[PDB]
Amino acid sequence: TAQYQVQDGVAVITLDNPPVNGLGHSTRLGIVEGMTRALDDAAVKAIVITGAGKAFSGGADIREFNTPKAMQEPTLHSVIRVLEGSSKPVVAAVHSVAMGGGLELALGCNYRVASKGAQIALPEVKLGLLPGAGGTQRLPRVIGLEAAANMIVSGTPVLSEKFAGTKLFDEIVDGDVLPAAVKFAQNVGAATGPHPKVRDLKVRHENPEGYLGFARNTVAAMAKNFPAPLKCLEAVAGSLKPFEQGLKQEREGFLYLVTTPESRALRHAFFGERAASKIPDVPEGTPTRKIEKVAVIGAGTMGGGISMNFLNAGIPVTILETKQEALDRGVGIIRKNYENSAKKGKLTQEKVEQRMGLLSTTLSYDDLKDADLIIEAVFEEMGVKETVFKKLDEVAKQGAILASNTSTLDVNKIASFTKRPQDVVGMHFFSPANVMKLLEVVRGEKTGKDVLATVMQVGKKIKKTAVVSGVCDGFIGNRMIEQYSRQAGYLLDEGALPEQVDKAIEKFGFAMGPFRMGDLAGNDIGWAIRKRRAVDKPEIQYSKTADLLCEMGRFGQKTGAGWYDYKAGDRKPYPNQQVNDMIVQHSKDLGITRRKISDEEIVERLVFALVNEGARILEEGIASKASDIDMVYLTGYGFPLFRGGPMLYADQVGLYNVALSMKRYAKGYHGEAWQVAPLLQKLADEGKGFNG
Repeated sequence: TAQYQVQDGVAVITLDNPPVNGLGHSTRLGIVEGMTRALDDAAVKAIVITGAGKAFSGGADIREFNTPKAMQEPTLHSVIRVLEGSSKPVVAAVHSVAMGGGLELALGCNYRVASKGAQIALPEVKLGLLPGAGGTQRLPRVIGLEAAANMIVSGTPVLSEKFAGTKLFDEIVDGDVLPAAVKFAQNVGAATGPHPKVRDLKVRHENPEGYLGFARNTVAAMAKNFPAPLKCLEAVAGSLKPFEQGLKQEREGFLYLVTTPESRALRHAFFGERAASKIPDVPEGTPTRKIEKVAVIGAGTMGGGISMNFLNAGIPVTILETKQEALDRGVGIIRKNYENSAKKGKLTQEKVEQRMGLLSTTLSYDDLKDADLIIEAVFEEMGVKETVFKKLDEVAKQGAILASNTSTLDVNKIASFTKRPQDVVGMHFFSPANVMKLLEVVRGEKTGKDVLATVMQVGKKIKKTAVVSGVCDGFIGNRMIEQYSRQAGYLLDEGALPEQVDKAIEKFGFAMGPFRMGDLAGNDIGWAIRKRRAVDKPEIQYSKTADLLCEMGRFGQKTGAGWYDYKAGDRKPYPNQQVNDMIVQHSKDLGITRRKISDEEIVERLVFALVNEGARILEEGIASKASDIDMVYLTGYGFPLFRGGPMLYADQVGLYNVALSMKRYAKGYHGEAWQVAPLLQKLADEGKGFNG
C-alpha cells in the first residue's frame, strides 16, 4: 500500500509494505491513487513520496516475482510516467534504503531529498538482469557516465552522503528526512514555472569511447560466463543518446537478459537458498532449542574449521581432544587461518583476538557438560563413533543436541549408541568448513522435529546453506558424486586422460575437476572404501585405474604425487607419464582399443551421472525437492553458479534430450550405469522439468 496525508499544502504519500516497501501491485496502485488525489486537491501545492519503517523502497517485491501481479498495471514504468506528468512538484524523501526499482522511482520525481546513511543501489545485475525502469538512463544523468556504470555493473550499494556534489540529491540532511523534504516541497510548491525532470539532463563526457573501450575489456574479464554485466554497461552507454532512444535500448537489453539461462540460474539459486529451509513435515514456527554454547570433539582440520563458524558468529566453543599436544596443534592452525585472513585484509587483528577469545579447550569430556550442541568430528570409523557418543551420552546435559560430522556413516546406528536417539542428528560440514557454505543436515529416523528445526536455525546463524538429507549411504552430495567419479574412471578406461577430463569439466564451469579433487581429498580414502565394498554385497564395477593409482602409492597432494604431480609453492597440477602409461596399459589389459573422447561427451557423462542419481534421490524422498540438490552442488561441489545446479541444467537441456543421451550411453561401456531414473523418464515423457 501507500498511505496518503495532506499537511500544510503538501501531499505525503508513504510506501508501506514491510519489510522493505517492495513495489508490489498494491503499492504501485497506492502511489497512483495518491497522485490522483493530490492533483485534484487545490490546497495541495506539492507532493512528497517517502517510505515507512526501514526503507524508502528496496525495489521489486520478491513475494510477487512469479505472479500475474508482478506485471499488472500500473507497472513501475506507468508509475513513473504519472510522476513525470505531474503539474505539481514531486519530491522523493529518501532514507535508509533505495535500491533497484526503489531508486528508479526516486529518479522519476522532480526532486530528491535524502538523509545520510541511506543505502543506494541498482543490484539487478546480481540476478542476471539490468535496471529495466529507467535507472540505466536516469542515473548517469545525475552522477556521470562512469560512476553510474560502476554502480550498475557492480550492483554494489553506496551511502547517500557520498553523492554530495552530484545531482542525485537536491539536498542531503543529517537527521530526519521527512521534515526537510516537506519544507523543500513547500518552497518549490510556491514557484511557478515547470519543474525539472531527470530525462531533460544530458550525459556529458569528454571521451565516451575511450572510457567505454577500456570498461568493456575490464567488465568482460571479470564477468566470466555471466552476460549481464556487459549488457548493463551497454545499457548505461545508451544514456548518451536521446532519452527515449536510450530507454528503448535499456528495455531491449532487459528483455534479452530475461531469456538467458544465466538469469534463470541466478534466480534459481536465490530462491533455492530460501527454500532449503522448508521441510514438508516440520512447519515454520516449530519451536527450537536455545543454542548458546557449543562443543566440538576433534581439533584437527575439520573440527577446527567447524569451530570457526561458531566463533565468527559470537557463539563460544569448547574443543575437546585426547592429547594436549593435538589441542596445541589444532588451536595454532585456527589462529594461523585467522591471521592469514587478517594478512589478506579480510579482518582486523582485534577481531581475530575476540574470536580466539571465544574458544576454550579441554581434555575432559566432563567440561562438555553445559554445551547446548556438541558436534563430533573424529575418525570416520563406527567403533570410534561408538566410543565418542557413549561418552557424550553420560556427560551431556539433558536437551543437548549431539551431532556427527560423518560424511558416509549411518546416523541411525550412531544414534542407537545413545539413550536419546531423538537428540542425535548429522551436521555434515564440507572441507574447509569455515569457507564452504554447505551444511548437509542428516535427519535420523528418530531425530526430533524440534532438534531438526534447531539445527536449521543454527545453520543460518553461522551463515551456512543448510540442506536436509534422509539417511542413505552418501546422503545427497557424496552419493551423487560417486556416480560422477565412476564415469570419470570409465572415461579413462575408454580413451581419456586425467587433465583432459578435468579441463573439459572445468570449462563447463566446475571449480575443480574430479582428478584434481581426488588428489586434493587423498585418493587413498576412496581406495579403502572401495576395498570394503567389494567384500560386501556390492559387486559394482569401478575402473581399477584408481586402485592402480593407489597401488603406486600416489595418494595426491599430501604425497606430492596423485593423478598429477605437485611442486611446493606451485598451484599447477602437472600431468605425470607413469600415470598416463598405467591408464593406456589398463585399456590394453581390458582389450579396449582407445578412442578419441570429445569434451562434450565428457561433460554429458559426468553431469548426467549426477542428474540420474539426483532423480533416484528425489524418488526415494532422500531430498525433499530438486532445488535442494542444486544448492548442495552449488555450495558443496563447485558446480557452476551460471548454470544453477545439475537438475536445473538437465531442465535447461530438456529432459527429453537427457533421457535420449542416457539411452545412447546404455549401449556402450558399462551401460548398466545408464538405466534412466524412473522419475526422470516420467518427467521427460510428460514434457516437465525437475524444477517446473
